[PDB]
Amino acid sequence: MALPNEPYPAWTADSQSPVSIEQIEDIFIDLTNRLGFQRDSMRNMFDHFMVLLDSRSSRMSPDQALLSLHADYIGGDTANYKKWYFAAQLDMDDEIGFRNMSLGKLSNSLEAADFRWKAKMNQLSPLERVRHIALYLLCWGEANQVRFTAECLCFIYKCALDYLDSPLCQQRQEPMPEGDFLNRVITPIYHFIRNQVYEIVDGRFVKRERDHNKIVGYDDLNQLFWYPEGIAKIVLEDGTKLIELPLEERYLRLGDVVWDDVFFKTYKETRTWLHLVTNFNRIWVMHISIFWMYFAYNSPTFYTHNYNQPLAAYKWASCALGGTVASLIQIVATLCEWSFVPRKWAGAQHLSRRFWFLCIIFGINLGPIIFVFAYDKDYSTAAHVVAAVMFFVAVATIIFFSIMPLGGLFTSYRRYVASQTFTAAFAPLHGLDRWMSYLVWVTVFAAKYSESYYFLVLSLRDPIRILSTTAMRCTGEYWWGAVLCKVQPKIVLGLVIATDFILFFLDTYLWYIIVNTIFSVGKSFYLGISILTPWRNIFTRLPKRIYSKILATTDMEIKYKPKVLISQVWNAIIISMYREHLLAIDHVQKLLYHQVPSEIEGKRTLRAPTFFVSQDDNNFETEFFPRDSEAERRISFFAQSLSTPIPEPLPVDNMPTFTVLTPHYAERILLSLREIIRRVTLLEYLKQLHPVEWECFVKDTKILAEETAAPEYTLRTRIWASLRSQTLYRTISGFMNYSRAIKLLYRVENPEIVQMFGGNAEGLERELEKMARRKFKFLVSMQRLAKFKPHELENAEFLLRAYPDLQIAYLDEEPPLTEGEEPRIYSALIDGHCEILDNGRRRPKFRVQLSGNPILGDGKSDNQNHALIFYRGEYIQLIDANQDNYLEECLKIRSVLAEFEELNVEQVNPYAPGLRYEEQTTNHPVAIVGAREYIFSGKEQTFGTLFARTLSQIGGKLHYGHPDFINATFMTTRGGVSKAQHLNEDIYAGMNAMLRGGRIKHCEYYQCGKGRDGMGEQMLSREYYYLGTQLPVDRFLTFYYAHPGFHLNNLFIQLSLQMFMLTLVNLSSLAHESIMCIYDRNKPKTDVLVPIGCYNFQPAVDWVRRYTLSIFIVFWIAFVPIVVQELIERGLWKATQRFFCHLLSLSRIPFSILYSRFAGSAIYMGARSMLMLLFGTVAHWQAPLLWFWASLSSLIFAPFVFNPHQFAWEDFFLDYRDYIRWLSRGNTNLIMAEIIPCAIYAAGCFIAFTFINAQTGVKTTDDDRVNSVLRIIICTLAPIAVNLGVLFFCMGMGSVMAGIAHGVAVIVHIAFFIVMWVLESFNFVRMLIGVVTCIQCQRLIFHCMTALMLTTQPSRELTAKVIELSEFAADFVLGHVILICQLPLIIIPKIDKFHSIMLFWLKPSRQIRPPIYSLKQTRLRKRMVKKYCSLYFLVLAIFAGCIIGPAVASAKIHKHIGDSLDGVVHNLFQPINTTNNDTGSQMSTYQSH
Ligand SMILES: CCCCCCCCCCC(CCCCCCCCCC)(CO[C@@H]1O[C@H](CO)[C@@H](O[C@H]2O[C@H](CO)[C@@H](O)[C@H](O)[C@H]2O)[C@H](O)[C@H]1O)CO[C@@H]1O[C@H](CO)[C@@H](O[C@H]2O[C@H](CO)[C@@H](O)[C@H](O)[C@H]2O)[C@H](O)[C@H]1O
Ligand SMILES: CCCCCCCCCCC(CCCCCCCCCC)(CO[C@@H]1O[C@H](CO)[C@@H](O[C@H]2O[C@H](CO)[C@@H](O)[C@H](O)[C@H]2O)[C@H](O)[C@H]1O)CO[C@@H]1O[C@H](CO)[C@@H](O[C@H]2O[C@H](CO)[C@@H](O)[C@H](O)[C@H]2O)[C@H](O)[C@H]1O
Ligand SMILES: CCCCCCCC/C=C\CCCCCCCC(=O)O[C@@H](COC(=O)CCCCCCCCCCCCCCC)COP(=O)([O-])OCC[N+](C)(C)C
Ligand SMILES: CC(C)[C@@H](C)/C=C/[C@@H](C)[C@H]1CC[C@H]2C3=CC=C4C[C@@H](O)CC[C@]4(C)[C@H]3CC[C@]12C
Ligand SMILES: CC(C)[C@@H](C)/C=C/[C@@H](C)[C@H]1CC[C@H]2C3=CC=C4C[C@@H](O)CC[C@]4(C)[C@H]3CC[C@]12C
Ligand SMILES: CC(C)[C@@H](C)/C=C/[C@@H](C)[C@H]1CC[C@H]2C3=CC=C4C[C@@H](O)CC[C@]4(C)[C@H]3CC[C@]12C
Ligand SMILES: CC(C)[C@@H](C)/C=C/[C@@H](C)[C@H]1CC[C@H]2C3=CC=C4C[C@@H](O)CC[C@]4(C)[C@H]3CC[C@]12C
Ligand SMILES: CC(C)[C@@H](C)/C=C/[C@@H](C)[C@H]1CC[C@H]2C3=CC=C4C[C@@H](O)CC[C@]4(C)[C@H]3CC[C@]12C
Ligand SMILES: CC(C)[C@@H](C)/C=C/[C@@H](C)[C@H]1CC[C@H]2C3=CC=C4C[C@@H](O)CC[C@]4(C)[C@H]3CC[C@]12C
Ligand SMILES: CC(C)[C@@H](C)/C=C/[C@@H](C)[C@H]1CC[C@H]2C3=CC=C4C[C@@H](O)CC[C@]4(C)[C@H]3CC[C@]12C
Ligand SMILES: CC(C)[C@@H](C)/C=C/[C@@H](C)[C@H]1CC[C@H]2C3=CC=C4C[C@@H](O)CC[C@]4(C)[C@H]3CC[C@]12C
Ligand SMILES: CC(C)[C@@H](C)/C=C/[C@@H](C)[C@H]1CC[C@H]2C3=CC=C4C[C@@H](O)CC[C@]4(C)[C@H]3CC[C@]12C
Ligand SMILES: CC(C)[C@@H](C)/C=C/[C@@H](C)[C@H]1CC[C@H]2C3=CC=C4C[C@@H](O)CC[C@]4(C)[C@H]3CC[C@]12C
Ligand SMILES: CC(C)[C@@H](C)/C=C/[C@@H](C)[C@H]1CC[C@H]2C3=CC=C4C[C@@H](O)CC[C@]4(C)[C@H]3CC[C@]12C
Ligand SMILES: *[C@@H]1O[C@H](CO)[C@@H](O[C@@H]2O[C@H](CO)[C@@H](O)[C@H](O)[C@H]2NC(C)=O)[C@H](O)[C@H]1NC(C)=O
Repeated sequence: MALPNEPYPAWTADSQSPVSIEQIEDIFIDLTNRLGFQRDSMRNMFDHFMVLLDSRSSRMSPDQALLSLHADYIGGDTANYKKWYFAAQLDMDDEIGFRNMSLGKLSNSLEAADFRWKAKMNQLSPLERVRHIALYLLCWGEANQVRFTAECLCFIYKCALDYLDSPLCQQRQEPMPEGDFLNRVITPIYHFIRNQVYEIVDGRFVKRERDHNKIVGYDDLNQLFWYPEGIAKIVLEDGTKLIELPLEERYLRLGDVVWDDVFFKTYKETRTWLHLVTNFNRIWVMHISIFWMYFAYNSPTFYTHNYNQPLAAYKWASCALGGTVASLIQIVATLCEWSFVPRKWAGAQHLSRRFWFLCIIFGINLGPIIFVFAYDKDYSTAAHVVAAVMFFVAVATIIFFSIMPLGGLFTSYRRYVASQTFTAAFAPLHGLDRWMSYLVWVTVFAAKYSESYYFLVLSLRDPIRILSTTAMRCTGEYWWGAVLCKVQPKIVLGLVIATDFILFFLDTYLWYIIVNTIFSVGKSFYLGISILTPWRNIFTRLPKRIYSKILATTDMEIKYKPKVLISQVWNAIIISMYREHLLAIDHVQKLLYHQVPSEIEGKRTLRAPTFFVSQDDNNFETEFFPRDSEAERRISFFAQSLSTPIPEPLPVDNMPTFTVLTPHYAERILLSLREIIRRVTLLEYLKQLHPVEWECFVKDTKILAEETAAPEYTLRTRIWASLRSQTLYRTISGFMNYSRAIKLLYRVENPEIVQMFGGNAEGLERELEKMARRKFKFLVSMQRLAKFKPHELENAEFLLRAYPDLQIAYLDEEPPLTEGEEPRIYSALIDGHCEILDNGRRRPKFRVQLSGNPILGDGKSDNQNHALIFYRGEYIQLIDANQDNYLEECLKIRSVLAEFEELNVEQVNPYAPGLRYEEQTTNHPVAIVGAREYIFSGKEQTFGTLFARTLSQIGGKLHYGHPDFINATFMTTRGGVSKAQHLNEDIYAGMNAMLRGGRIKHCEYYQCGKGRDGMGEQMLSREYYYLGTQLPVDRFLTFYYAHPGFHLNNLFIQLSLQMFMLTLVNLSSLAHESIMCIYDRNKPKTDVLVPIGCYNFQPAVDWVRRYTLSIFIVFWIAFVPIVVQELIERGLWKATQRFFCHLLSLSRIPFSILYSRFAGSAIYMGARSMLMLLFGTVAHWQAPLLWFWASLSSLIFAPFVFNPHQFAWEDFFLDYRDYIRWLSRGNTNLIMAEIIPCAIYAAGCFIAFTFINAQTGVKTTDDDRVNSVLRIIICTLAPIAVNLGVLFFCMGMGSVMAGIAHGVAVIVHIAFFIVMWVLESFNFVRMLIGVVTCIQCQRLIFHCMTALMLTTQPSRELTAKVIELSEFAADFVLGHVILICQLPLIIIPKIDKFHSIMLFWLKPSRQIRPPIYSLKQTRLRKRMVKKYCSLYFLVLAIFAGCIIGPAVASAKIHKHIGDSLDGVVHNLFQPINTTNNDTGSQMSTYQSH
């Protein structure tokens, strides 16, 4: 009688409740009779409302519970309905944008409408507030896809409310037919969404094939209701408009709207780089425009005439062109953005106004610069002062354009591109959070710009002066003379600057990591965590930290002895670990709190485990739990997390209700005996993996078996094996520790309740379970429970008997009501307490009909949305089906729900006339609280973990993921779990929540567990557009460098490696042919260069040292946050494992598949770069080039060094056998992406080739020009021509007739590698650049050919064949070189065992059973392993012979092949006996040609 039995005791048992359940029920019933809601959906939402009303009034008064629920749903500043109303109903979106900007920089009007709205809300009676929330929930509970479009539902709510309040409805006598709201209103909107993606093909539904710019999605549908212009587009069937009807007559005609003639695309996606320019224009302005000024200032030789350090007016006016560059990036950004947006919507007339202001600013920068340059008398103060002034106009332009957001440019004079309410409403940072965001980004760019000047630019001052002034003394080609080879130093310079332009971008990410690592270690030190202390200090203080931070002991109870309560909670944790078979009996006893007889007889005493004492008493080093154990992990994280700031909890009865929502489609529920016991079966594979867990399991099995002394025993092995594998049972069993934790806390903190029962221990467990049923709900969404196979159906029924309180929501098809129509779909809810019908299926508690099949998109989010109407409580924890939790973490739930900042706060009237928006303290609610996750059994994955504390403080966390909790009333009123309209990562998934004003938090003291499993389409999303062009700079820099700046960093690293190869092949080609001066160290600029006539290119060659260091640091800096994170928690040695797991990540898979899986990914590019790297080292050797050898050897030889059983003799040559069988058997967006980049690379190699044959420094005349351009044509087209020539034999004449053509292509391609080698007169260095050029030239030839035939018909299939013969030889020759490289190590005896020991010693040593072959097949194995062994040794004898052939052919004293040709073919073979050292004391005949 002292403990109420009613379902909602905090409301019903309180006498201060303004309205009873009877009145609240009559309101829900009246609304259903009036608007035709489903009766079963009304019962669901009536139950949902009462739980919200009972979880709220659990911690406040019932009057404040109803008032705060009305504010959060209808009329508060946190209500999405108030935001939509002030934007779409009152045209006040621009006023909201003005005050957002004014409030963001802090640490008839809008104000009159706000005061008028608060006074209308304040006069509502409690019954009117119930009717408002009930109407919204009833509309929300039958929306089922309009839940994804929040603002479409606000419009439907207002149409329904206006109709409801009218005499047209109050005077109506008959009720609306049941299901009328869904049939007439919701279903047509669903049919629009479905017909955008699906088509009817003779009766079924199959996806349409359309680009994403033809599909009107959820966002394009939602945004119509953001503006009064959009609502003015809603048109009825008869032709009229919806807004032409009185307010109360519009709901009744929402079924006559032709939604196809209304909805339209609001944001079209385009080419990826067009979005990067607009969305991240502030990133390009600073790097691109500061780079210009850095290099214009440090390159006086580009504007000095007849090179003279004076005449500074030219130096200042040349830097001042960085303001013209910044003003031009903004023009291009505005032009790109003008193509994403429809031309008459939401703004975009302000886009044309902005373009003209940016054209004025750009003219102001350009104009006076033209005056300075073109009106100078070759020290004119009329131009020396202009140049100085225009340098600061340039600087001020750069600062303005890289600070101020693009969308908020010139908006002070529809002024915004998108509505502010829903797109530009980010929560500002205040106080210490704000100053840390400033300090991070000031430090990142003060350190970046400081050392990018001294190391990237000042080091280049002499290379720029030298390479831009020297002219080569070459002879050149026959076709153009010496006009291309005398500008080679300038071509080398232009490539060097372009390579340093990309290093300018890699530099910023280098400093983002360095600064964030220091700030994430100084934050831990300041917060007191500061983990360098031994674990003895962490564990000794644990007993006191359990009393404070877990036990809610702020003295409601009368000061019980703390040791009693800690023991009751510490022991339950350990017993939980012991029943999980993680602790042995000798471990547990040393860890428990033990009752001991007192000094006084007939008494008991509590004493702490030595674990809490022996750590302090370090005389001994006993083991309480095993090394590297899971109990070692969980206890060490538990004690470590309780050393951090944790909010103090509420009593359990004051706790909010929450829900765990889990989507399930096809995952395994339980392991069945078939798949555990029948190359090693599952059950015996687990014993090998979890040995000590199993023996403790059987040891308990022995006790249980001998207790009864099998169906009981066969189950506990299915359960034991399921709890070690990724199953749904393991997740459900792990997250029912919330029910166990809530019961334990309720019992430990309420001794009076327990003592009240006093021996009625069975009746107490009813009381503890009644409370845990009230505060925790587990909801699993089983999408296909209606189509479960009987073994799966039996698995699900086992869940509902082990856990009666678990609820399962499922889709329930139903025959069509009339023949030749669509089946009816329902959402149904069952649980363990449901009556079990005759057919073995439980009768559903609720059964709500949908408009149609809800699964229209990418799966998970549609599943979560159908089951979302059955969630209860204030918070939802999203959970994935392959997770699990622990009791010691589930004990911290009351302090994780306190991160939403609604539990221990005062309640004020949200409609009080005194307050103004600016002084309200609840304007930005916490939307998401994220938590750490443990992966049991990547760069950015563990980048975020170390930075998560700093990124959450400065607003940089946008994670709508699976391990985290959400504010249910905030999120479900604003679109829900996701959008279901695209393989988006969850790293940036809740930014709709952040765009709409919610904050996203991160707690470091909670950690669940989860099992493991190009730019992307993320860059084309509108959320990047809204975030990029509207965030303030400090918060834009955190947004860019967290997710998208990481993906661009990877791209820039690759581009920087391909531009170094093009630069190196030209810088080594220039150093090979030049006599370079002795590089005197510590010498002035105009000092004497020792060999008179030399080239001073040693400074330019040393640039390779500096670039190599830069890209070496850039590689190894991505590991610093990885090592520091593990070094600071594990402490000494586990950093090494994560360092090597990260580094290594970067039967026997055959070469036929392993090579083909990485051929177009790393092998092809890395084999072309290795040829270019090979030329670089032989042409001019430098030590730093070794790192590019190691980094390219690994890139190619990684997949073939970790393949198990790759390196043994016998299996090696059998893999070659199937490799050969694989070879024979089997019978403007493209141009601007990889066609021009492919031509530039061929041109850059062509320049390097022709210069190395330019005879630099040979005393020649006009007829000593070589025709090295012809050598390219002869060695590029001729192998292609003969590839086509044989295909005309096949048509003139299917493996024998094809392998002859396949064999011919290999022969000719190798033959012309030999033809080039002799055209260069047997010069190995000149051949390498010759062959590289031809490979790149054929790639360009096919690349333009492929796009030409893939935008005649008989050749449209022929061209794809000649492209393939040359392609085939590329695979044949490249494949063997990988194989031939395996030769020196297979001949090492005992290499397979030697290699495979570390293949399993460093990793867990998984064992595959050694195969046993027939003694008849073995005789065939011996033959065939020695059959193709004699072929691999012969292809190696042909590949080798092609190398020692021309190499030995140097014994050709006779002058050179073809001494008597004349004309376009004279000197087709490079001359010899020519010494290109024309430097020295000789000063006559300066003219080498
Ligand atoms: C060596 C390294 C280089 C140093 C960089 C030097 C550049 C200096 C930038 C100065 C700066 C960025 C600071 C962030 C540092 C990040 C550095 C990263 C470097 C980038 C590579 C600080 O901005 C000022 O800082 C003040 C202090 O916090 C604060 O003033 C407040 O507190 C005072 C005290 O209580 C108090 O007196 C005062 O009343 C308060 O108002 C305000 O934020 C602001 O006045 C400017 O930021 C911009 O300021 C704009 C108007 O404010 C702001 O509004 C603009 O955009 C909106 C949309 O259209 C819209 O509002 C408008 O269109 C437009 O007006 C922008 O949103 C914002 O982005
Ligand atoms: C103000 C900003 C300035 C910043 C500096 C800008 C430098 C950026 C240059 C990058 C660039 C321009 C080259 C020059 C073009 C002409 C310009 C005129 C030149 C002067 C006259 C060439 O660089 C790219 O780099 C790739 C990596 O090396 C490489 O791809 C090669 O390596 C791979 C792994 O090794 C491997 O797949 C394979 O070996 C190759 O594919 C190619 O070389 C090339 O695609 C183009 O970048 C690319 O553009 C793509 C679509 O726009 C974009 O793809 C996205 O959209 C696609 C649509 O459907 C979609 O299909 C993609 O899924 C999607 O991801 C790429 O993300 C982006 O990379
Ligand atoms: C000692 C002297 C050595 C020189 C030997 C030279 C003799 C060679 C003689 C003949 C071989 C020439 C055949 C290829 C000709 C056509 C080129 C071609 O098809 O490119 C293709 C790949 O193919 C390559 O990239 C070739 C790479 C070089 C490997 C060949 C030599 C390997 C030796 C060096 C090994 C490392 C050396 C380091 C030290 C060992 C490009 O295909 P794709 O464009 O990526 O297709 C993508 C699909 N898409 C278009 C739709 C996107
Ligand atoms: C970053 C952009 C906006 C502009 C400011 C960059 C300017 C750089 C390239 C140039 C312009 C003014 C230069 C100037 C400032 C101070 C002097 C001292 C003088 O004895 C030698 C040159 C030296 C050391 C240079 C350093 C680099 C500067 C700062
Ligand atoms: C990738 C970018 C940075 C490349 C294309 C730019 C290179 C420019 C900045 C550099 C490379 C070589 C330089 C070049 C070398 C010498 C000459 C001749 C002189 O009478 C005027 C300056 C002039 C014409 C300059 C102009 C600027 C040049 C062209
Ligand atoms: C990134 C750096 C390396 C590049 C962009 C530097 C570019 C500037 C320094 C160079 C490139 C083109 C040059 C430009 C082209 C032609 C003229 C006219 C001549 O009578 C004097 C030099 C003068 C006036 C120079 C001025 C300086 C310029 C603008
Ligand atoms: C938004 C950015 C683009 C705005 C604020 C511009 C910042 C520039 C002007 C400022 C920020 C940091 C400054 C930087 C830091 C330290 C020195 C070292 C000195 O030997 C050369 C100039 C140099 C390298 C200056 C150049 C000017 C810089 C680069
Ligand atoms: C990379 C290639 C495509 C570039 C360098 C080719 C340029 C050639 C085709 C063009 C550019 C300017 C022309 C030109 C300038 C100087 C040369 C060398 C001289 O003795 C005869 C005239 C001659 C031959 C002519 C004809 C062809 C030239 C050299
Ligand atoms: C990114 C790389 C691939 C591209 C940009 C390389 C560009 C450099 C090599 C090329 C592009 C424009 C060229 C440039 C334009 C015209 C003149 C002709 C002559 O008077 C000197 C060489 C000079 C000055 C050359 C030097 C080399 C340049 C600068
Ligand atoms: C005026 C110059 C100095 C400033 C604006 C810099 C311009 C370059 C660095 C930037 C601005 C515009 C960019 C450009 C616009 C659109 C795409 C198409 C895509 O398929 C390849 C990359 C590409 C072609 C990129 C390449 C890099 C560009 C050309
Ligand atoms: C001020 C800007 C415009 C100047 C300095 C820089 C231009 C660079 C960034 C742009 C222009 C030309 C581009 C270039 C042309 C061809 C090569 C090799 C190809 O296989 C991949 C793309 C790649 C690697 C890209 C890299 C980025 C480049 C080099
Ligand atoms: C990576 C590739 C794309 C870069 C390096 C090549 C750029 C070529 C197209 C550019 C850079 C150097 C230029 C070259 C340098 C000097 C002049 C002399 C003039 O009388 C004719 C044009 C001519 C001969 C031009 C022709 C075009 C060239 C060769
Ligand atoms: C792998 C096979 C196909 C190798 C052996 C092919 C070799 C032939 C195709 C190539 C290799 C080098 C070539 C050889 C080098 C230089 C000369 C001198 C010239 O005045 C006539 C052609 C001649 C004599 C050619 C003939 C064809 C040869 C011999
Ligand atoms: C196994 C095969 C692929 C090996 C042996 C091929 C070797 C050929 C291609 C190599 C080795 C010896 C070379 C040979 C020896 C000397 C002469 C000089 C001149 O008179 C023409 C080229 C010529 C004839 C070259 C051509 C290329 C040859 C013939
Ligand atoms: C190219 O020829 C010049 C001139 O014969 C050589 O220059 C000599 O280099 C040595 C090396 O220190 C100096 O001691 C001599 O004083 C230089 N001679 C003159 C006249 O300056 C140069 O070494 C040669 N380069 C080669 C052979 O690679």
